Amino acid sequence: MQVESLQNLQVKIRNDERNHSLTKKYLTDDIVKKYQATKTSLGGTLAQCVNTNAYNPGALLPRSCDLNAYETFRDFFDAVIADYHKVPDGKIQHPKSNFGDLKSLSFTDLNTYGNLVVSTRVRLGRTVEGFGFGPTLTKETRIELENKISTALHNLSGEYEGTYYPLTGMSEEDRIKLVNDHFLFRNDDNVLRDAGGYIDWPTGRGIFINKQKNFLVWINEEDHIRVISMQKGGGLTAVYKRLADAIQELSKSLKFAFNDRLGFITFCPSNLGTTLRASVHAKIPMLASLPNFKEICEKHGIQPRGTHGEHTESVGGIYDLSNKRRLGLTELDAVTEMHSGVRALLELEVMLQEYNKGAPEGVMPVEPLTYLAKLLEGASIEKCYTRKYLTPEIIKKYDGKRTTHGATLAHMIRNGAYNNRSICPRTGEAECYSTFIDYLDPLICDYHGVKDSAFKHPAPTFGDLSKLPFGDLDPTGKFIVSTRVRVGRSVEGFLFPTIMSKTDRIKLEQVISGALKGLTGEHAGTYYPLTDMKEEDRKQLVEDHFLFKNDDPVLRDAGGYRDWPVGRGIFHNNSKTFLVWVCEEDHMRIISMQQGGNLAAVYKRLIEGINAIGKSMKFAHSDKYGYITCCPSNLGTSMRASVLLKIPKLSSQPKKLDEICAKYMLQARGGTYDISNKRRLGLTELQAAHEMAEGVAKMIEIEKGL
Ligand SMILES: NC(=[NH2+])NCCC[C@H](N)C(=O)O
Repeated sequence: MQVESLQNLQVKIRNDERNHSLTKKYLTDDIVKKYQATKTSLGGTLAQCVNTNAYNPGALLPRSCDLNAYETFRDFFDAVIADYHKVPDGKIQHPKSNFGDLKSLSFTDLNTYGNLVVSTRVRLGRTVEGFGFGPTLTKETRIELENKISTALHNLSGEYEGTYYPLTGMSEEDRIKLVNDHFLFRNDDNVLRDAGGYIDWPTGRGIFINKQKNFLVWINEEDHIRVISMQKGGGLTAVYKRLADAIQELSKSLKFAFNDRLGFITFCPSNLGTTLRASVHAKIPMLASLPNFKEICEKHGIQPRGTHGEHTESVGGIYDLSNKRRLGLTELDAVTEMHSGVRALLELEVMLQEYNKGAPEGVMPVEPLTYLAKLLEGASIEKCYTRKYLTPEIIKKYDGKRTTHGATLAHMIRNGAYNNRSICPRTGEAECYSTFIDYLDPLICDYHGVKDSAFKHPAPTFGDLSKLPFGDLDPTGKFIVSTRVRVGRSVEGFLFPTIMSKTDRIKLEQVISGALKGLTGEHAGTYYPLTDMKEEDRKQLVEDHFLFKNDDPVLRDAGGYRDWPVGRGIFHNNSKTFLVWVCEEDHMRIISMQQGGNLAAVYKRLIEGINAIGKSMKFAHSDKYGYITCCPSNLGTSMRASVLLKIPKLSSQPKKLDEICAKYMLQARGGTYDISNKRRLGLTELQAAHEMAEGVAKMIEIEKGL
């Protein structure tokens, strides 16, 4: 196989913005310098290994010119392998092959868990010693290898008796039939093509099928041998035993390449070690729809792959689920990982299907409350409010209860269940604060340091916007880089961004954007829908650090990025001093900000904007808690006023710093600090903003003191 110089290929791979391969990561100048003239014992080069990466930027891994590539270019491949297979300290190792005690081995049938499994399949691969891969084979040696292998296959007994079909000479009718039965491989993978996989096509290649059509062998498709056992249903035990028996028998005839670092050598580094991929095709539509579906699988040792194109338009939810591990465990370990993980996932699909019977369409499905309560046990019952008030009696009372529009207690603890450092829940709608009052009210009281009162929450008390008790906290040069006040708001009648449906989001966005497009004067601006945005607008939003990404795991697992990015957007005025985020965590975050320390002007602009928006919709409001928001941490005023404060001196006596913050009820985050009022509930908007001002005024006058 003739390919470009390694240095050329490196430049191509590096200059390609679409390429994010591990090949790109580890094919360094030093690596090129070391290996650009080196040949394996079969005469292969590193250029031949990385060639496909130069032309296929989507490819993650190199391939190998022959089995000696891993040793010959070890500094490169060990780095790639350690990275891909997540090998701890680059301490790559692999145990001797062990399929287990076949006579006594037994796994439960996977269809026990809801009868969701269409089929079960286990695959392995082998390299025959003494022969190269695609780039280093000759036409003759590939055929010699094929002959060696078909002869070994012809010698399998009973169960494995069947027919060898060489590709060469195969009629097009047989070709059509065999690909229709999914027994035949084709030359249709460009990554494989550019790694030398189809040289001298179709010679030296073929397939073998037994009479029962549950055992299938590919010769020289990519690896020397790929062996596949398969059948309808969930009989993993039989599939795996059938596979194990055959390869053990074949081993008596063929010498397979193995070393105690990588295990069984394969053409692609992803399939080293056991080479084993045990899998099922399963119907798991509800599980597949969870926001952290992928993470859930990985945590159970499972890798999911979509099967789109393989089924009808109205039947998706069918996935391939396999062991995620190949290297660093035995075959028995790997199929056990598969069985255990898949069993857990199918049991979870069954639980989802049952717990969400009757729930509104488009509303986020949720795991059973008691399941999530177990995951939440990893949270500190001392710092995590979500767990602290989730008592046995609360679980018993509220399990299986829904609000009128479908919100559950399970919904609201989910973010904590899957992110144990998260300390507050995320509610599903305003009604949550009465339907689940026994959970939420003590939690709220605890978080905000308050207690049950006979009196209605104070009405919105914004103050006289022409005679405010604060002005410019820093007229002079700089203690204050910038000032900001924001509030959260929920719109009456809508489920919150956690669980709301796609149609809900679309309607919400029509209500809110309609109001925003009508704002005038200082508040006049432009709405930028995340769905229909001009790219230059998109770039500029990112430039200004006006971000709205689906990248927070806490929000994600509460469901806040579902049906992305429909109904989401950013509004701001031309000056970028008044902005609204639409449907992130709350229906709205309404924000006023500007350079300098003029809090009175930021506050005034904010209040006038809230009022203007409020003309077109009713804000969710509570006699108990004031303005209602998704997170209970942001009730009452839902107001956060803040400054970007430069205090080089005081930040270096940091506990007469963290003591002001304490006694003036401020929060600080990093001599430049972001300082904000900590209180939200139990005070008026005016007091909230005044507390920040008084606290910041103290800090500043403390600062000049040093
Ligand atoms: N046997 C194989 N086809 N291996 C290819 C695995 C794909 C690989 N992770 C890549 O993107 O390079």
